[PDB]
Amino acid sequence: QTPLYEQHTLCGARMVDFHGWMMPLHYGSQIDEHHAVRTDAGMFDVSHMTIVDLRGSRTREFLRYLLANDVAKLTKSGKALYSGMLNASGGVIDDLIVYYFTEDFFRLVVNSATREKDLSWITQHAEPFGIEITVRDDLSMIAVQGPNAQAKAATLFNDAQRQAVEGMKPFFGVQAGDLFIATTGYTGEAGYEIALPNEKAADFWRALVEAGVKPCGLGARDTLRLEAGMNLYGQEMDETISPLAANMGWTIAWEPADRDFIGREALEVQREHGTEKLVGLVMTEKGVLRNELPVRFTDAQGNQHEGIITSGTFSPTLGYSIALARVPEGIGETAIVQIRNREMPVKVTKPVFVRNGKAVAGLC
Repeated sequence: QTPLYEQHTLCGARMVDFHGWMMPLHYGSQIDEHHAVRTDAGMFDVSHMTIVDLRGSRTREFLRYLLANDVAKLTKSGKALYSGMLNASGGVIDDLIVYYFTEDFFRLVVNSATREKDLSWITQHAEPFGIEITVRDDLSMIAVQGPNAQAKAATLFNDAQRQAVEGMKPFFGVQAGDLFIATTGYTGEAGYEIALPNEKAADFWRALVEAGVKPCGLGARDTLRLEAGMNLYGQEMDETISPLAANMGWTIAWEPADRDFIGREALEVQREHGTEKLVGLVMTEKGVLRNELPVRFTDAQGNQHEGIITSGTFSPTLGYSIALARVPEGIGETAIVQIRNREMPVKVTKPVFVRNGKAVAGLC
């Protein structure tokens, strides 16, 4: 149970189960919550996330072996990156954000659904490197997102905290007293994620409401992230799916070739052979694209292919249905899905739809 539970109820939360946590689906209007993030500021309780602190002189070394992105690229203190964590078959165990603070101190953030699997795996592979693993269940976290999010949050910062984040670029995190403030998010907008002691969380939440930040629930969390082309573990990938087939190729640090990491050789073979690809689908016709719907097309050579929707939704920003889908190579400009017992052509696009309050160029 989140430390924010009482504040959620006071904010009119309609609760659902989220991987064992009672969490707000919305607070009266998931559509308004979505539009708040796109145009002003909304916030999400992400205390269901697990923050894992890693300590030890070999921490960077460990993570260069654990992760498929390369934390050697984190050279400025506080810098973060996004990475897959792969099994030996090159499938995805999870995705995550990792922060570098010092050579003796990095931090990972992972989801509730995969927490115990990840912890077991991290623990197992950490042992020979002598890494001390500390789970930060003493911290809650709030994501404040939207074009006015940083400004509104910053009204609550003290002078030292303002100074710490002044000019801070994306994908950095910094500790300033009780607040860990990071320029991260799951929305396609600017914002912060802010971690702080459980016992401080409720008051900080209330202060943020007063600062003009709208409480936003899981429903908007999902429409926002899918519009932004951001993956959801279990849907866009899982242990059976290569990152190359989940639009995560860009996160694979192939060079330097001499960096060993788990999944490396399987991944190299997958790259050599080719994989399926994650694309976007747009359906302007009335109806909603659903998870697991088949996607059919014929390639130029006449081979009939079937992919699958990984995540679908009705886009509040665009006003029509969108989806991420995993499809065989060779797809064209359109494909077919079944809607109301009939074939429905859909437009095939890049796996991203909205960033910074606006439809991406291919959609306007």
